[PDB]
Amino acid sequence: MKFILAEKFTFDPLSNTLIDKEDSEEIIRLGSNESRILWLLAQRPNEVISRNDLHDFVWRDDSSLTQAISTLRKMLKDSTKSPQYVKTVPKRGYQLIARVETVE
Amino acid sequence: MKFILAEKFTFDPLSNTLIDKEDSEEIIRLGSNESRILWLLAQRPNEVISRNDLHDFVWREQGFEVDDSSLTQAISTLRKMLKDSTKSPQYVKTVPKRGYQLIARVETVE
Amino acid sequence: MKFILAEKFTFDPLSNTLIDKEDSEEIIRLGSNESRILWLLAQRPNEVISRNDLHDFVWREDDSSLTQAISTLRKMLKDSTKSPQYVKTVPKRGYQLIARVETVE
Amino acid sequence: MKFILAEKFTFDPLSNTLIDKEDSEEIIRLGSNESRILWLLAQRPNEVISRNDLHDFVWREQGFEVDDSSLTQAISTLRKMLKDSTKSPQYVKTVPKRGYQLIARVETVE
DNA sequence: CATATCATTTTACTAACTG
DNA sequence: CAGTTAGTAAAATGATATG
Ligand SMILES: [N+]
Ligand SMILES: [N+]
Repeated sequence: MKFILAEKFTFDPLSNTLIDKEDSEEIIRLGSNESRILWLLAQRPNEVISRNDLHDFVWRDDSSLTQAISTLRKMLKDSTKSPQYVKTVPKRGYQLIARVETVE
Repeated sequence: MKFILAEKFTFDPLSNTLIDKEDSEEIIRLGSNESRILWLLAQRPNEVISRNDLHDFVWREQGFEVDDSSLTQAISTLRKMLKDSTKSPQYVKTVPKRGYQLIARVETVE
Repeated sequence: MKFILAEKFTFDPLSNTLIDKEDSEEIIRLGSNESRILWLLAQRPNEVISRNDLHDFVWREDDSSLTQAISTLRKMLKDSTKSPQYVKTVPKRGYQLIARVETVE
Repeated sequence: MKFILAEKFTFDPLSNTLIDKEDSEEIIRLGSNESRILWLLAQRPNEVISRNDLHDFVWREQGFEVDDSSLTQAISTLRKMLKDSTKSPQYVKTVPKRGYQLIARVETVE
């Protein structure tokens, strides 16, 4: 499956890649951790996903989630101050607030 | 579920956001506490909701333990975000010994 | 002894009175508590005076009685709580008279 | 007495105030913690002052008990009030594991 | 006494630094 | 990068102000 995020990125969680519409010939290569976080977020779009859920989907020391979110925001060129993709929900987890569409 | 408050704010408790028709481009970012207070008030529009009911819905139901005064501080922050005058409220009225009351018009979208 | 506060008020702690130069014919009459608070602040100009000192100069050896008297005094001085010109609050330490203070006579 | 910092701010630690010569009418009001940090930094200008020294001067000597994190939060607020860039500081420099350092020019008035 | 606002402290999440 | 240290945002709480 692929996802369209905020009318901008095509995300393929199986190949761990992002493609920016504005730079269609450049493959953005996600680390496995960041790809799995974005996939779980996209599977439950606009839902707040607990740090526990995100954590358990990647690993079996909760600082690793925070760093993986920072890297993902960088690859998405998302602002921490003013997020357009991944929003932090203090004491609750993270929330994918971009428009999310599935293709194929 | 979305709410329209006083014919002015679009409230989304699932995103903790307020959009003011004056500046439809600027999102207003609500903290979870203020959003959950506004949500309970909007679910019971124009009813006086006890401090106890608000404390349980906002904090206890989330597994959070806080003193009573957290509600007062959060009400104060919420009024500031709504630019509601404490002396002459258009949105959130205090009823001493009884709680708080959303007196703005409330409509549900979905 | 009289004090001149911020080039504006003449303060007589002995008669518990304030006179505003902009309204020189009106006597502002202070309650004894507020007058003693102002007097002690004026005796230690621009010093932070502890809540304990202010309280003890007025009342017997609550606490909100000091807070209420400061509020009353700021109203008589037409002082802004948000932007003080006369009596400034020093959180966890007390209050501080920041107006220029002069003794006359 | 007072301090002139970086040829820009007049700092009075007895009044917890900053005056920016660019807006000589606008007093910048410092909290007591931020003012006591700046005061100790200015007493030892361009020296690296340990977190312990700062913690003792700002809180312990005043009779206040706080965690170490209070100093970091207070430094952050102080830099905001000075409009100091954390990435490229003009006023307060962090020296990891050693403390903080006032690198602005410091003069004593009177 | 109850509530409101401001300040301080602490916690939650984020970024920088060094073997 | 790994864990330690520091920075910023948010929450909780304490202090002071008002009704
Ligand atoms: N006492
Ligand atoms: N502080």
